[PDB]
Amino acid sequence: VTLCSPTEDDWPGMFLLAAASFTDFIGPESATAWRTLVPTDGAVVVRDSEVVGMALYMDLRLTVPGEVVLPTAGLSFVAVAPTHRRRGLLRAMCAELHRRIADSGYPVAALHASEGGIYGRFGYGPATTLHELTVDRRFARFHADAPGGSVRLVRPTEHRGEFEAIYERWRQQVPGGLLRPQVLWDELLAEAKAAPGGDRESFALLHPDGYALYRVDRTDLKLARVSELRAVTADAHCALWRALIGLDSMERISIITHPQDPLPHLLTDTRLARTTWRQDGLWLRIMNVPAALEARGYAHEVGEFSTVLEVSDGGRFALKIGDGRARCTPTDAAAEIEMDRDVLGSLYLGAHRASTLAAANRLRTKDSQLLRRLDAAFASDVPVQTAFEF
Amino acid sequence: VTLCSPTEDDWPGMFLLAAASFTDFIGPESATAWRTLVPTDGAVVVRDSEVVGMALYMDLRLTVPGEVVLPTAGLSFVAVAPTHRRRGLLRAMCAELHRRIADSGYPVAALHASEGGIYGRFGYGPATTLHELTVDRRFARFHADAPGGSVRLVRPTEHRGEFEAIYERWRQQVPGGLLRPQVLWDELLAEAKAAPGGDRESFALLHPDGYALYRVDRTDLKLARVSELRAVTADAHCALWRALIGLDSMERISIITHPQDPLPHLLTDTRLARTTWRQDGLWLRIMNVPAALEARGYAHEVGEFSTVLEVSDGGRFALKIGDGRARCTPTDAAAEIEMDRDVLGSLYLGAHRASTLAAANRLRTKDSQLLRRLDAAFASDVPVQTAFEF
Amino acid sequence: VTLCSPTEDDWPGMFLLAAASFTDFIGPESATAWRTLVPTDGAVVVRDSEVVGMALYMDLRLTVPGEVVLPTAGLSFVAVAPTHRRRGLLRAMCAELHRRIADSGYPVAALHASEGGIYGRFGYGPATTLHELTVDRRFARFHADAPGGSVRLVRPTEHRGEFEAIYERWRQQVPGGLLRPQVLWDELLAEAKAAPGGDRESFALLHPDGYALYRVDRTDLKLARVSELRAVTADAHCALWRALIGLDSMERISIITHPQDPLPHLLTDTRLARTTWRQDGLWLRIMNVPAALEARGYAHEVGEFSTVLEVSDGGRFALKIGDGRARCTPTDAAAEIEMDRDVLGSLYLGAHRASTLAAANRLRTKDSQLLRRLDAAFASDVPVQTAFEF
Amino acid sequence: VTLCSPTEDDWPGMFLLAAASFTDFIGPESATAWRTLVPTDGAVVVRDSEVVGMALYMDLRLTVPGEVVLPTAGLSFVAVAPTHRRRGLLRAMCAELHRRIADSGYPVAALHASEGGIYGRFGYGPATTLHELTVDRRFARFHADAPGGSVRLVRPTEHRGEFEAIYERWRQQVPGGLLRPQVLWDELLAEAKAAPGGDRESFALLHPDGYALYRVDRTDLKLARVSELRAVTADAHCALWRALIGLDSMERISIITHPQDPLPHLLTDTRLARTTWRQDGLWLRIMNVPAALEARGYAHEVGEFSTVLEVSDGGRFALKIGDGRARCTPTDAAAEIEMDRDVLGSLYLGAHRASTLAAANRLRTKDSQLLRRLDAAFASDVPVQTAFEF
Ligand SMILES: CCN(CC)CCC[C@@H](C)Nc1ccnc2cc(Cl)ccc12
Ligand SMILES: CCN(CC)CCC[C@@H](C)Nc1ccnc2cc(Cl)ccc12
Ligand SMILES: CCN(CC)CCC[C@@H](C)Nc1ccnc2cc(Cl)ccc12
Ligand SMILES: CCN(CC)CCC[C@@H](C)Nc1ccnc2cc(Cl)ccc12
Repeated sequence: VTLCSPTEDDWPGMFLLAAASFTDFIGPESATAWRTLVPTDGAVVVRDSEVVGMALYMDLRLTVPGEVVLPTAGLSFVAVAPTHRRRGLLRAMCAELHRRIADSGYPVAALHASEGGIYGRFGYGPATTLHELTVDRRFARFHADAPGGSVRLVRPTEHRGEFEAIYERWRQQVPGGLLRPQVLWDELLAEAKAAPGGDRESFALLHPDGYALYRVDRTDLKLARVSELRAVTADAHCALWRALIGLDSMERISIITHPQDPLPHLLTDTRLARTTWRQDGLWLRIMNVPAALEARGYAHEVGEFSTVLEVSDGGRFALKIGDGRARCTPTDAAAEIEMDRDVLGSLYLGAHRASTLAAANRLRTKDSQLLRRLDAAFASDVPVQTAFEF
Repeated sequence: VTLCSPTEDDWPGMFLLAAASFTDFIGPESATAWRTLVPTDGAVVVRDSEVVGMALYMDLRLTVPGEVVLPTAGLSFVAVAPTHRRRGLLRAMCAELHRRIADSGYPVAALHASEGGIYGRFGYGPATTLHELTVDRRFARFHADAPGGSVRLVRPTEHRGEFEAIYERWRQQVPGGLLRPQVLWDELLAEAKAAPGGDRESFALLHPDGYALYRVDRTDLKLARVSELRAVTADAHCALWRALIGLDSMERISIITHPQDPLPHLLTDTRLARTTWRQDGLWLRIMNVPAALEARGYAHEVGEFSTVLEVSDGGRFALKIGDGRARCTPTDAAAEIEMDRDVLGSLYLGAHRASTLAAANRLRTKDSQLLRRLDAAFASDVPVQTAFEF
Repeated sequence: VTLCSPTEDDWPGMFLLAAASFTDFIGPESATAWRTLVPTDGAVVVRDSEVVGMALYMDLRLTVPGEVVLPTAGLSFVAVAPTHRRRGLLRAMCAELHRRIADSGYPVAALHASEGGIYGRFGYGPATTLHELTVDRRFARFHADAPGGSVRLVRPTEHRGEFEAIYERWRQQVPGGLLRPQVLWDELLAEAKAAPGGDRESFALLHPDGYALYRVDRTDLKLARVSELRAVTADAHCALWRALIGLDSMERISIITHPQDPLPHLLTDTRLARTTWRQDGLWLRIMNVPAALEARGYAHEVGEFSTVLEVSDGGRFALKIGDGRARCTPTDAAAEIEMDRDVLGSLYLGAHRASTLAAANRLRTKDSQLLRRLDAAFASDVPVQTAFEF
Repeated sequence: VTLCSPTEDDWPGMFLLAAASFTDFIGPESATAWRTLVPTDGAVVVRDSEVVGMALYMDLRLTVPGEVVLPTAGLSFVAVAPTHRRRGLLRAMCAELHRRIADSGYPVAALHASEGGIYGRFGYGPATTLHELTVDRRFARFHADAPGGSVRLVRPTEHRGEFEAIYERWRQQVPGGLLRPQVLWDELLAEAKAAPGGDRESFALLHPDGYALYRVDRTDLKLARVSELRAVTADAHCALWRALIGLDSMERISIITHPQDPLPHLLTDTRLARTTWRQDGLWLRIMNVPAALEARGYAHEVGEFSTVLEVSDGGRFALKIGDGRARCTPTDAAAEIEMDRDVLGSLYLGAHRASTLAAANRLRTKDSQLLRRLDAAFASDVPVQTAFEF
């Protein structure tokens, strides 16, 4: 049992483990676009001879509060063979990639978790919240205050340029935003066409400042699933939902969105936009505590304050926050706040309140005023959204 | 079609309309406890002769941010006969009760809505959020950080005094908290016993600083439903959930809680606490804008600011917020913020952000800095919860 | 945390823990009949003051192969409070009752398990198999060979004497048979009547040599559930099933029976008797290995053989089996067969083959001929059935 | 309406009737491999001109107790047109094939039945039992006694040689085992690949002494279906199940196995391996009573005995069984045992006990000692399994 960077000769064994581990994984052609994002030395394999474990990271760009874009190591393609469970393979692979990621100078790593109980112990905290809304569009009426009482129905492949430009504006202005490389647009637009005994055709609704990609469900022919709605203005968001609610042959429109989606408030009956599912989205491991805390912007409303933050096995820092900026310097002064690394990841994009984590003892301080100040400072003006799964 | 305060001779016709309108309504004995809370002139009936419409309010005490307790008119028992729809009965009954409530000096009215599209147009905004969590307790393990790694299993009727004292502490410290009168404790403890072909027996878990009332579901014998968990400390909340997760004969524990319930963070897998349902809880109509805005406490973190707020048909006010206090005085100066009355009710307990309502055009300003300041100021340190339905 | 025999003052706390632990437990009146079977010193309670754990045994008579009746300690009413999990309460209660049971001279203990993963580690093996058959009686035709091509439809309470006499003959001739005391007949016949919003009335089919007790399902009005069919002859079994298949208003007849129920072979289509559920029934802990192995009869077909059997922490014995009898004497000679105590319980009534347990390594020998001889000898001529849950 | 051996010109009409009769039947390419197993004169067709009935047999090799391999006529492709029901076509086709099978010298015929009420009257008895186990693998823990606390994840098409060799060892040592010809391995490995809008890819787990072929369900993405597990040793069976329980992305693993599968005993909770389905597997018609009874081996444990067996319209025989061998000679001496031919088929591989068939009057004797001796003698040391459907 050795742990190495894979050679081109390892990739067939990796694709077998992938096919057997990931139901969404069609075959090698799938991985081609994503592999362009994996740097030299971005991958590890465990050999027993055959591949019994693998893991890699991709080079991503993640938007954080203050419209700051961080280089981000996106962990993916993580699998242990069913023959080799409880042998410490995941721990050994995560330790090696984290060493490489930290040495390469990434301030943060990120992943999407297949289960919620695995990645906490390696320092990852859930940092965005997926919120599925299902609208019974047969009853949906727009409120007198709703704007637009400008959208075209189009084939996605015919308007690639406009989708790319709208998404680029959205990903730079929204925390959780990720740069989407041309190879991932190629993939996305390939999935837009109908598959024999698979998905139905995707259509687009296109506004100058937003787009919605949607397709009728395979089996439930009265359900339209919105795969992605990117709106740069409130006017575009409202205009796009007026068009979706105009899908008169549908009973129901579902979307995976974020907890602060204003959709319900656009309707005379807010209860029509039902939360049908909630789950952790992006997970974040802070690799360098001071680089990460200094990089993000903070709420201007909270006045200047100083404290001492200890991350369990991640350092102790003098943290001063004022005028929307943090300074985070080494100290041996007594800790006023303590938390595990994963908790910091959960606070970092504003998706979870320090007060909530404190009430579960995840965050530890003896100062309730300091807790209120942390809550306010780490809050994000622009609500955190989830870009695309990787 | 006349609209009057009911005489004792009207109540049999009101109980018939009630039985036909409310599936939860067993008979006159139900209403007895609640009727002790209805003041003289708290009720209206429409006669065609028989009762075709009714509505009333109860005298309540509602906790708002800053631990301030407001006298509150609780609208309830609202029904129009199925013979008399689209005759303006609800509008006429709500106009009359609102006149009486305002003249009596109540700063706020509140209700629980049977549908989400009715009460907005009469000035009520959804002000609390019901959040059902279902835990698959067979997988639930507590996180190493969770406290208490002190609770007794008891019969509710044998510990009335301790439940009453715990709830009284909780309702004074939590926004959304409602005073519970002795007659409603009588009702609650009567519903605790098993019913022939109805609910199963309720049990209690009792801690010095919290209690949980729960009962196995009628038909799903592997589901325990927590009807009410009131915890005054984080230690009590955690200790009570350790005991609920100890119900080894159950697969699932469900509770109707609030969006900031720390339960998920107590577990090694946060995904185990699944959101299975979300809905508006308490609705709030601000009756007197200046009395209500001056009564509640505000976030100390936001520095002093002044603006001019117009409520559509509710006045225009110079609003100055600093040191956690508001002053709200008449002005004819130009409005910087405009919103309908219902929107103010939705902001008032901190359950909805001004920014979210602004993005749906419900709240209207041309100043993004003022929006951030309103969001921060109206936010509640202690998360808003829902007391009990009325 | 003390462990004691309960006084009459402990029983209210035991009934609270019972109500909270067992959904089938109506109240103290339930336990009255069963409590007549609990000997002095048959019960233990753990006090923290309130009852946080309890367990007891009843005096039973269990039929084993060879029509031999053993005094049997029936463990029941076992519960640990949800407040007191992972404190070793079950282990401490089982250790104390086992000490008392062994000292009192019981050769075997027995229980029905609420979960399949608990009792193995205390030496209990599953010893009978519950097998639910559902017949689509609309297609059921009897085979030309089936007997009876003599039964009365009766009210159970009017023929108590005849049911008692038939059951007494059946329980003495069938391994798994249990003596049913008059107080359990009182209970059974009380459950025969309809309950408001509960079970429907039970009817009986009565033959001189068998009876079937059945009732239409609460909600599925086309399903008849046979709660108990006791047939002393093949003619009675066939005659009773002809009558059940005559329930022309039903679609389906279900029964919880044993794997060798001949019902399917009575039909022209054996597939009509569908196995819809299977589960462990009675569990058996052999308390005294030599007393138990010498008491039961063995297959006459297998010729005399001798071996040395070791039970893990239960002794090593020279075991000689011939002419349907075993002699089982102390030895320090080398073990030819080894197994944990629970495995012996699983073999004891003939429900599980030594060969099957050997293939999972539960039973360990290096002699395949000895395995075939054990399989044959422990096999039961009369198939093992399950009497009634306790 | 004539009954003939088909010419090559009949096969298009046979493929039409096949397509209309068998949902599993894709087209002529399906039948190609199976047709290599049909001897000259192995097929009959009824013509009205078009094909309204067909039936054929394949040359098979079936393993019976004692590791004896019998030439076996496998009936298959049996269909009557929906236009021609109740015209005696099936009876006429079965009479003709049985004449040919008996004259060709086959001692037994076998089939898989589409319904359970058809083939009894033509002398076929159900001889193996299909037993579906579904494991909730999220709770599955191996017992301390389980072996292996050696398997590779592989693509089936890349290890054909090893699967062929393992299966050949398994089919010779297991009653119910069938020789699998190269053309059926070609078919099997063709079905291993994914189909557009059909089955997902199959994977293999490969041990030196066993293999498991499995694939994720089409629609239930948390269910893995084991299509075939062939283990020549207990160590291989346990090692393969450790790997299947390592499919961490699955909730449930299902397999169609046999009633004596030791899997449940490998787990700390035997109840986790739930029986979700049971059905007759292989059916057997004894064509030559003396050839069949003399060919199979018998239990060595039962001492020498002699009896006289009558098969209804199948002869009367002096049957002497001792030292694991039978001698079966013509007699006119009085019958001590009588049964229809189908009953003998059901006894022949040890899947059904003589005592069980006797209790339904299918087997008739006045000697209970003779019944015990038949039960013991016909029992199979190695439990009967089902090879592959034909
Ligand atoms: C956990 C399930 N998986 C892994 C295949 C899908 C995750 C989401 C999708 C868009 N990501 C992917 C889909 C397909 N191939 C890929 C190859 C690499 Cl290297 C990385 C990510 C990939
Ligand atoms: C909309 C459905 N309803 C009205 C009966 C139940 C609402 C919640 C319950 C606890 N409230 C009530 C239940 C029963 N009776 C009552 C009598 C009056 Cl005056 C007021 C409230 C009541
Ligand atoms: C595990 C679920 N339980 C325990 C109450 C029911 C088991 C089957 C039933 C017939 N047994 C019982 C039912 C009711 N009360 C009883 C009191 C005693 Cl001491 C013992 C057994 C009892
Ligand atoms: C009753 C349903 N059927 C008959 C097609 C499928 C039975 C099982 C499968 C593996 N057997 C078969 C599948 C496909 N074609 C075949 C052609 C012949 Cl001659 C015999 C058997 C065949």
